[PDB]
Amino acid sequence: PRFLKVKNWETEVVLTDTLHLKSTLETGCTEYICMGSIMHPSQHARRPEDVATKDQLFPLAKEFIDQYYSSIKRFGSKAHMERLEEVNKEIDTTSTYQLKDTELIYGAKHAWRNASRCVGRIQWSKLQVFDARDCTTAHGMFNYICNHVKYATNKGNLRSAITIFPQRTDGKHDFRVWNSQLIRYAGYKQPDGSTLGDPANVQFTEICIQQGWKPPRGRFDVLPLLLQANGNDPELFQIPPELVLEVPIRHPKFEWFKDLGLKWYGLPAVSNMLLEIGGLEFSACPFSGWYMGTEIGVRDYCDNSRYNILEEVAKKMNLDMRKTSSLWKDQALVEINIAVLYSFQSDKVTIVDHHSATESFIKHMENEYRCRGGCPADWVWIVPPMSGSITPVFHQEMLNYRLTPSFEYQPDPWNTHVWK
Amino acid sequence: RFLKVKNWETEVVLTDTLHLKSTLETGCTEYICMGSIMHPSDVATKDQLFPLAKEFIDQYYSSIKRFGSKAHMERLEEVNKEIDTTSTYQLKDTELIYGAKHAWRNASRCVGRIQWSKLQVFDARDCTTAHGMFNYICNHVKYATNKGNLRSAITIFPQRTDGKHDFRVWNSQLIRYAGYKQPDGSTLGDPANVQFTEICIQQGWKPPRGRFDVLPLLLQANGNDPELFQIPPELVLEVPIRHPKFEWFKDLGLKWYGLPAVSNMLLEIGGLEFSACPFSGWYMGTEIGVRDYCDNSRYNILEEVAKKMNLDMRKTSSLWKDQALVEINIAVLYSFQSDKVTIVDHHSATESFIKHMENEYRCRGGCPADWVWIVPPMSGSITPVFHQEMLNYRLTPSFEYQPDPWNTHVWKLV
Ligand code: HEM
Ligand code: HEM
Ligand SMILES: C[C@H](O)[C@H](O)[C@H]1CNc2nc(N)[nH]c(=O)c2N1
Ligand SMILES: C[C@H](O)[C@H](O)[C@H]1CNc2nc(N)[nH]c(=O)c2N1
Ligand SMILES: Cc1cc(N)nc(CCCN2CC(F)(F)C2)c1
Ligand SMILES: Cc1cc(N)nc(CCCN2CC(F)(F)C2)c1
Ligand SMILES: [Zn+2]
Repeated sequence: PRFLKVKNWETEVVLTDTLHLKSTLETGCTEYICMGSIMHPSQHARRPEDVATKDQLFPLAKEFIDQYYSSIKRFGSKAHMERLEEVNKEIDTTSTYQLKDTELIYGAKHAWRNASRCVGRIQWSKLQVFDARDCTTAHGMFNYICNHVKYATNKGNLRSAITIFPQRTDGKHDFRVWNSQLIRYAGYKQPDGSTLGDPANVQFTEICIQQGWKPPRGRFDVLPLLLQANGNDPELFQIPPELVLEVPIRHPKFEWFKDLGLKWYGLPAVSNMLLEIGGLEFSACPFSGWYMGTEIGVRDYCDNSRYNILEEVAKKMNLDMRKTSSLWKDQALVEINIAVLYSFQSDKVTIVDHHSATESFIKHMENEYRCRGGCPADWVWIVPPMSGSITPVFHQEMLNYRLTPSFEYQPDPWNTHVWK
Repeated sequence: RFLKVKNWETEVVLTDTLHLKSTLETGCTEYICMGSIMHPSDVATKDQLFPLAKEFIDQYYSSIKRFGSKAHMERLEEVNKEIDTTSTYQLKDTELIYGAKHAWRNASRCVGRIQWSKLQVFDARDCTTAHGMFNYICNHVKYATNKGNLRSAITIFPQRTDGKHDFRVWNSQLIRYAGYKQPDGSTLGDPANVQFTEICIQQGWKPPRGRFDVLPLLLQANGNDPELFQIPPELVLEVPIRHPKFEWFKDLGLKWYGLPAVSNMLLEIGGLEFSACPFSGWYMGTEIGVRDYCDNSRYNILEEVAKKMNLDMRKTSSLWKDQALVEINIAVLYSFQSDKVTIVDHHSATESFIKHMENEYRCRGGCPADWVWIVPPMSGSITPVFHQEMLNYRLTPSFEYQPDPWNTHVWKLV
């Protein structure tokens, strides 16, 4: 029916969802099977694999233009009807259409607003949008990305931003950032078989080396940018180091911590996702905000197939590592996340702890149910990866559904690119 | 059809075919996922019972490699007679044991299922009064407790008939601590149990008004008014909580009971409904250490522990809550191990569950699992289940929720 309730089991607040009635595409679940913990549950996309026919693209365009003109209290106005007819002609004569600046901004902000996996969405309407649709080469992509990084970093007072490159046309002329984030550290396969640096990035690191990058072969080597424009072969660029803000990790109590020689970068900037607005696909759309401390201290530092530094911290702390039941992993994990937050705050680099972020999200949910009739949210991703049940989102029921505009996953370009 | 599930830490990929056997709803639709809803969303007629019974008997005779046998066909014949004549039927003892074990094996929210086939089943279907239920439950507690070497067990009371004669254990668990709200708004004891404590006091219980009063059993036989019984205190094994490094921890006066024993769920086997079926295992430490002690609506001792730890409790970003939570959970595990009372830490348990899950995919074609419940309430991503994709679906026999009995019971006396 016309409503589904969600309950918080701590406060007994009940919210009533009607926004899900506007959901467009499949979650992957059914009556009989829930796919809520599948990373990529569904391949349901809104238009086929490349350049659609008119009957495929125009309905999606009309739906978005309708939604945008409703959003600004028109619908049916002179400009709405003209825009429809203008999109109609543009598709007739080019097989696609071009978004207005206002529509582009509306679409980007609503993709963030609709991102059910993102705990940071209370900030969704404060997003700086850089229109990079006039770009034609990898050199121009590099210039746009450098300006984004400089604006977003803002000497540590971080600012959310997205830079949007030309949309897909036929699928052979894609713009792509091959990096998964604008700033990541290299990972190196070692002679014995261990890994130096960040193990997630071993393959991408090897592509960069195989493209002519000379690796300094350290533990915190900022990877080059690997940029593809208009379907051509990708090109390597070194981000100027003065644009890459980094934080040395120290601990407020353990003076030995800084001798671990750890650091991390300040700017999280996802660059491998696809932005979908009214049937248009922006395959290069790097966006950035600021970290929740656990993203560094829990996942980046302590995943087994990542930096895996729990061993060292625990040793220096003189914990019993004979058996799991001493909870030495849990104890070192806390100290590391204390140190990360203390270090970012000491250097006045924007960062949020998982207690503050999750409390912000409960408040965001309440705002969204009050003004919008709902808020799509993926509990599996929203609950932080440590200390789950002492955060308020753990006890919050959530409904997950897919709204458009949206951010989507896309295949890695090196599986699909035909080299020249 | 097949569905694949991937582990993103190990890259292992498993193939689920067992989901084709599912039947009831998950609650999700093709366009909305309700995977984090706690409870998504009167007795069966003859026509409804026939196919439910058949499916169960079919699955039982398949499990014992007797499908299609003369004994299979005769059991089906016999079951349909009973349904036809009496509007219900009676499980054989073998079927009851198999059903009980498979409800556990099918419990998608339970991380402890590697143990599912070692379950001691106590058949209590001959019971007729609350005194009889008390006797059965006492024997269950004593067998399961086993002087600290805990053994999984379940006791199964008579099935529902017309819904007007249900057997129920009114307690949510066999052993729990009372909670008392004070006139000044504070709480003594376990805040989760305030409501049920009130019900007991009203039924005539004389409460000690301490921090760790074991609640009485409130037992309902054959739809009559429930009756109060005190579990003999020497059957309730308890563990005083101390910490291996903080000698002051013992001065918090904390203790917990050793036997976790859920008593408010419904066991469904072949369409038959067993509304009183208390079952018990042994604890994962975080059930006590994270939830029982550190939930805000529970004993809520993060404050005192962090205070005695001298933590900076002004800013959240000092992570004092996280730091104190770990120490409480260290204390819980150390205390049980010292007293040789069975317990498992969340690292050992999630590792065992991954091995169980993989074995289940191999021999059975899958393993329904609820990630939201399987991932422990602390240190999620440093356990192996966090990175394990899982499929959730409902197989029968199963354990289900049922309404609380004080909401539906119509009283008889005065
Ligand atoms: C401003 C501060 C922000 C914070 C604190 C934040 C927080 C987070 C966190 C913790 C995650 C989980 C990431 C992971 O565990 O891998 C996430 C995911 C995500 N965020 Fe945000 N975010 C912020 C800004 C943004 C912005 C500006 C956008 C887009 C314009 C965005 C879009 C997304 C998307 C699409 C995901 C899902 C990514 C995926 O599925 O891999 N976020 N966010
Ligand atoms: C033998 C040791 C066992 C361990 C270590 C164990 C562990 C757990 C844990 C940690 C949970 C989640 C509870 C929570 O966090 O609230 C759970 C749930 C559950 N367990 Fe097990 N369990 C064990 C035995 C059993 C047995 C013997 C049965 C039934 C015969 C059973 C059936 C269930 C069910 C039905 C649930 C879900 C309850 C609900 O949804 O409220 N478990 N178990
Ligand atoms: C709202 C949310 O579904 C709820 O808090 C769940 C989350 N996961 C859980 N997981 C376990 N093991 N036990 C619980 O009580 C809960 N509670
Ligand atoms: C299998 C599981 O869904 C997967 O590991 C998810 C779980 N939850 C997550 N949550 C966040 N925030 N980020 C992640 O990468 C993941 N990984
Ligand atoms: C914009 C943004 C802000 C933030 N604080 N965090 C993220 C996520 C960082 C990268 N995530 C790993 C993944 F690939 F899953 C996405 C993105
Ligand atoms: C048999 C069993 C063993 C164990 N170690 N733990 C439990 C769970 C205790 C209570 N659980 C909360 C709930 F209501 F969901 C059920 C049950
Ligand atoms: Zn679902």
